[PDB]
Amino acid sequence: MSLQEKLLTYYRNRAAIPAGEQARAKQAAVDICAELRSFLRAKLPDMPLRDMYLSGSLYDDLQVVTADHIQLIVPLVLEQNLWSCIPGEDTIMNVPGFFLVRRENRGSSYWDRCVVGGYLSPKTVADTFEKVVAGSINWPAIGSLLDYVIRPAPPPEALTLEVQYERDKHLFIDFLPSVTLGDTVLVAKPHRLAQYDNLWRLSLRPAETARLRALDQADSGCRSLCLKILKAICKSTPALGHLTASQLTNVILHLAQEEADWSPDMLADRFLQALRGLISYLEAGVLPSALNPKVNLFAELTPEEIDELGYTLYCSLSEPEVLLQ
Ligand SMILES: Nc1ncnc2c1ncn2[C@@H]1O[C@H](COP(=O)(O)OP(=O)(O)O)[C@@H](O)[C@H]1O
Repeated sequence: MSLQEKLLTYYRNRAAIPAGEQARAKQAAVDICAELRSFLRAKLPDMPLRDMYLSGSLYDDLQVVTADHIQLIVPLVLEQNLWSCIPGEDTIMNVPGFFLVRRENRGSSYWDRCVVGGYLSPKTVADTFEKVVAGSINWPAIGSLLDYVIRPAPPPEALTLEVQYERDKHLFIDFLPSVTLGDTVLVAKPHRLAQYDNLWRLSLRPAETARLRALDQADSGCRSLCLKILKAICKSTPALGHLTASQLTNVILHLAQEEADWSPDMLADRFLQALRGLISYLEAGVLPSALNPKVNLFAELTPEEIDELGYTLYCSLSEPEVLLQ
């Protein structure tokens, strides 16, 4: 067996989600999203929100192995002249890709109630919606027309709803509060290290995945397929699960800037280059976002975690087949 064959087999038998399970899980999310729009509009009339919408690999057909999770973005409405955002590189935290949202001027904002010390706290905003999720046990049977049962998730996932749809099938939808100031999009997705957990996170995923799609659509290439394999590999072990979709996506994107030919027969070649690149970034302790180079996507990892990942992947260019096992 060529590495090529083993890669395609692994994708087919391990990475890929059955088209049925995949489409069905997506439709569950779509259905619930539409329901939560109507209901929460009446359940929280005072709260300045845009329409909520779905986001994540399940929505993008980049989810792997099993289809069980998706984000529901909750867009806060902010009066643009009552708030400004401060990029981390200009703060004392000095963390690019993470923002402060500072309260400004006069006026009143509904969201003043989540401001502490003159800043809109992502955690305080998150707590407003932990309340909403916990309150879901008071709601009527939403989606009961399409035989869905919505339940707050088992602790400690205080922002997650559990949706059971027939039968013994569950989809986990977490609320992801978001703010848009000018053209900067931020989400309350805590920095992995707690010190930075009250900084807002710059939303990079939509632009990352759009770039990935556009590149593959231009030439029917295999960038997405190679990515999905990596994502499923990194879901295989505890060690490798410290690697993220975003990190792997940007590994691919960087490699795409160097390699134009992503024909399906080049998959094994690209997979090794991807591993190679991944090892270099880990060696350097730096993986810059392809779309915003100022942002090091490895900056939520401790240097030891980074060294251990490097160790975990040390023999991968010469025993790659081992990752598929
Ligand atoms: N619009 C968005 N902006 C920023 N982050 C997002 C957005 N949608 C989802 N995310 C985040 O991206 C991560 C999931 O990325 P994803 O590609 O779904 O990886 P996986 O398939 O491994 O779950 C989650 O931590 C989630 O909070």
